[PDB]
Amino acid sequence: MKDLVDTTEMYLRTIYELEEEGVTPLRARIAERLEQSGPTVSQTVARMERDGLVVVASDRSLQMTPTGRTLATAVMRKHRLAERLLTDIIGLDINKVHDEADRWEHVMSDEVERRLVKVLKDVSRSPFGNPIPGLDELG
Amino acid sequence: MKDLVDTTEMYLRTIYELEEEGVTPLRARIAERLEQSGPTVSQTVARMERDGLVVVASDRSLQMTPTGRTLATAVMRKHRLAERLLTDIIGLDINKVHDEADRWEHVMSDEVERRLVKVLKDVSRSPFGNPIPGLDELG
Ligand code: NI
Ligand code: NI
Ligand code: NI
Ligand code: NI
Repeated sequence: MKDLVDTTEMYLRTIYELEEEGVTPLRARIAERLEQSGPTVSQTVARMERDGLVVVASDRSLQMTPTGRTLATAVMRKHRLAERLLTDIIGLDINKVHDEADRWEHVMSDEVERRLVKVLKDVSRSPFGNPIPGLDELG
Repeated sequence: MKDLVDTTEMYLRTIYELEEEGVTPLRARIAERLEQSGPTVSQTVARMERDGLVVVASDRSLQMTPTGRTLATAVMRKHRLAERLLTDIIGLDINKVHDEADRWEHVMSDEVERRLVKVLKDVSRSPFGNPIPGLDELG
């Protein structure tokens, strides 16, 4: 099992936060953030255009496709809902909530997600102030 | 990301239930159960003796080593504690609790585990009647 658990999902989540921040999704940005090497990020980003999860502009700009984005949103929603659960009901040290969520977000289901929304008190923001996207797709 | 999420952990969990049942941990048993092919189970079981997680007797019998076992126990404890959480606090359909746990057990931490025991009402049995092993190692 990979350390990122799910490479493809981690690149897509990253491109998303980078966007959320205002930054331009650039390989170099995914390389540092994910601490991924260069020809690592390259063949992986080069692997995403094959399945149509993104397009790299004639400026190395990373543009998720209507699907990549939908999936990034999915990964981002689980992640922040996981943090919400690890904080609100389990009580895991806030200093570990993230790393733990970085891991769960790749194995959580849509069903458990729908059940969390219903079981959780606040689903608009994560324990870190960020809004939780894609809840509309849930239901 | 692999479908088993964590191959090595899934073989070890399997050898464990097989033991729990009375069966002899045999490759063929891991092959059907895990639905893994043959030269798949072979090079993987053949990969476990390299890291010392098991020994294959002159009868193809699979004997976890003091460490393999400790890890199998760890995987089995998270699995059944996950089911307990997915049933007791989240309310996920019992018909999905397992598959979901089959997935989480490879990303759950010891810390979240320790917090579950404390947050969960019954930690002696899983939602399926099985006892939860290794709780002593937890704390
Ligand atoms: Ni986070
Ligand atoms: Ni992650
Ligand atoms: Ni189970
Ligand atoms: Ni599993």
